[PDB]
Amino acid sequence: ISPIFQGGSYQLNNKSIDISSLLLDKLSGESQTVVMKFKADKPNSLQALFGLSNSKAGFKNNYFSIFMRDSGEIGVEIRDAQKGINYLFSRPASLWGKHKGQAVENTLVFVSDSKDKTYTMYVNGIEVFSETVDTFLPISNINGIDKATLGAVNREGKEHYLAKGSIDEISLFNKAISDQEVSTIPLSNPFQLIFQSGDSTQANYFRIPTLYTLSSGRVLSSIDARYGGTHDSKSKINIATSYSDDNGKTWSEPIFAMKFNDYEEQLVYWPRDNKLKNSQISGSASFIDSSIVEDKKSGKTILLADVMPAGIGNNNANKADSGFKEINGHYYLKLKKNGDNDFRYTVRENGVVYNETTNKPTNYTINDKYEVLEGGKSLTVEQYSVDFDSGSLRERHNGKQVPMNVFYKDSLFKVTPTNYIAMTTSQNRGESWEQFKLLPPFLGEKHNGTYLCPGQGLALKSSNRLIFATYTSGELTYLISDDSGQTWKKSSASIPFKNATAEAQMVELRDGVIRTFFRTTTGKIAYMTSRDSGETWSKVSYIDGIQQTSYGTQVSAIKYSQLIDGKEAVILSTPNSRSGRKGGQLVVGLVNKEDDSIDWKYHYGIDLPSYGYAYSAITELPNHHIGVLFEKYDSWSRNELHLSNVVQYIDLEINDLT
Ligand SMILES: O=S(=O)(O)[C@]1(CNC2CCCCC2)C[C@@H](O)[C@@H](O)C1
Ligand SMILES: O=S(=O)(O)CCNCc1cccc(Cl)c1
Repeated sequence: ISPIFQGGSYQLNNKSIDISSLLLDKLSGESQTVVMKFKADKPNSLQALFGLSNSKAGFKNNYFSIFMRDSGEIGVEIRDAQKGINYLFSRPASLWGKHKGQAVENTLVFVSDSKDKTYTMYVNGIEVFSETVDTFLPISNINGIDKATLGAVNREGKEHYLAKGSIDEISLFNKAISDQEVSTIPLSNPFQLIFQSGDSTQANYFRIPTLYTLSSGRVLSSIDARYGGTHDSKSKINIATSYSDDNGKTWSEPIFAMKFNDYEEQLVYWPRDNKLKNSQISGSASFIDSSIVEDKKSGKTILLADVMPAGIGNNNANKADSGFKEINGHYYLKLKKNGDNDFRYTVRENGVVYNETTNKPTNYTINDKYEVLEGGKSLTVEQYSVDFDSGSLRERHNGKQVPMNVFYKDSLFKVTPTNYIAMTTSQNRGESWEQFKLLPPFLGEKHNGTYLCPGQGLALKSSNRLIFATYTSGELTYLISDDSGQTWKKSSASIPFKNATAEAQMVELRDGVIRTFFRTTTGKIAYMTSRDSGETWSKVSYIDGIQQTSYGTQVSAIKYSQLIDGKEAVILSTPNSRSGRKGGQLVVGLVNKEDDSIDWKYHYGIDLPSYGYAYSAITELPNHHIGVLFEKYDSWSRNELHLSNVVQYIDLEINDLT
């Protein structure tokens, strides 16, 4: 259908524009579609882009508006006092502000559909909310509407919610256009999606992006595919990967690097209301926090992630137990059988389930996939699905049998409810992944395992050494391999923190010299240095010029291949803010060859200081551009839980940063 109204190049400079006579008499019927292309790179705290209102004395609460906040939140109000209706629908972190220093043209599509009684909002090709109501209010059936306004709402003759920005284009339709029609609307997005709702993972949520550039020129990415909202474990979460063979322009359909099957992979719209938003899938095993490295010697790609048995996150994870029993310098995975109060079993060589009380092997073995066999026959359990049909979260059996796994709730043999690290490998650069194996414990039998630092591991340039950073209370624990990940040793480096989430990433400044940047609890990013290829580590220093919150955020970091202003350069990705996870920056640092100190010279603002930016991944693409895959929202805020399609990818060039 053709628009009933179309207009453009409106400048909103804290003064509303009246389009009443152009628009009001064109509106008819009960369904409408608003299509608006708009910029706001210096928005006011709260502003209305578009308004329909009764502007008369005593009808201040009779209006329709599309508003935004300087946080990047978008929403609408639909209000009619006589009908007793005050609808308010919105979603945080829905907008872009600036990209490469230039105001982004956001494409907004709002559908008001009387037949389905549903209001639906899209921004930049992403559905950010879809709300169905009992009593529908057509946007132009509001009692006494007499104004159509851009850049404010006229209430009782005065300008409310004054906007600063521009509307390059606005169209209205006397129809609710289909989802199909919406998808044909052209966009000017500054970003791409690698992982997204409805893709092959069937996760509606994603967190913890990684990026790594392989020797073939393929760029590889991993991520938490999170099913039970954006919650950290306990939940259901898989690790998914995707790769690009054209310098990030296009990405493959995701596959899983690590997955469990005890719960269905379901795309669920997780509740965002204050009563139900902390609902959490509580009986599923999960993975969380992945990291990637490539091994020159073998050519293999290697991916680690934390593993959690059913119902377990770092919160309720059994500290003081590694989940392994030591017997003669050998570590064996412990198991507890259905009905026993203690762990009477261990998994010995050839997965033979061994009975520690009577020292006899049993007829049970554990296969490669940590699945349980009896006399060679595969045991099964019934899969669970989740739903909110009853009004609260329900987890229930769904009729499907899946292989019985020792990380499962319904398993006859269960591992220790604590956190593990798993490793998997790919021989085809991320086209398929092997079944994972658990790493051994590194800090002793009666210590729980360390926590993987998400992002990249480090492959030293001049050797076969592979390093993955992990953290635990009081130290960074570097995992080191010189044989393609077949065996690992620890290098402990104490840090001045108890119970920090010391997420650490490394760069090799020069042969043998590793600088590690890490999250702390001080509001500053810390670093330490090894001149030892990771054998030994310096004391801890802190970076000036960048602020974090008290709780901190993951920082990603690379050593750039080309010189900048004649110097070797390091690039940091982090939010820069003492208030929240926002104000995303790439910070370019030039190395001083004399002492390996770093002058943080250029700060590139990814988007507005007020717009969200949390965990991030950065890599130098083969063409020397920079790829950034990041959480474009505040992943700490309890107001921004369970948002879809907020982990986004951008391409930058060095000149943009400087
Ligand atoms: O130097 S590596 O550590 O092997 C690595 C890639 N270097 C190429 C060099 C050639 C240009 C693209 C990047 C940097 C890490 O951030 C990973 O992306 C892997
Ligand atoms: O700073 S955040 O809260 O956004 C994310 C911190 N995740 C830490 C963690 C690691 C492994 C398992 C679990 Cl359950 C939690």
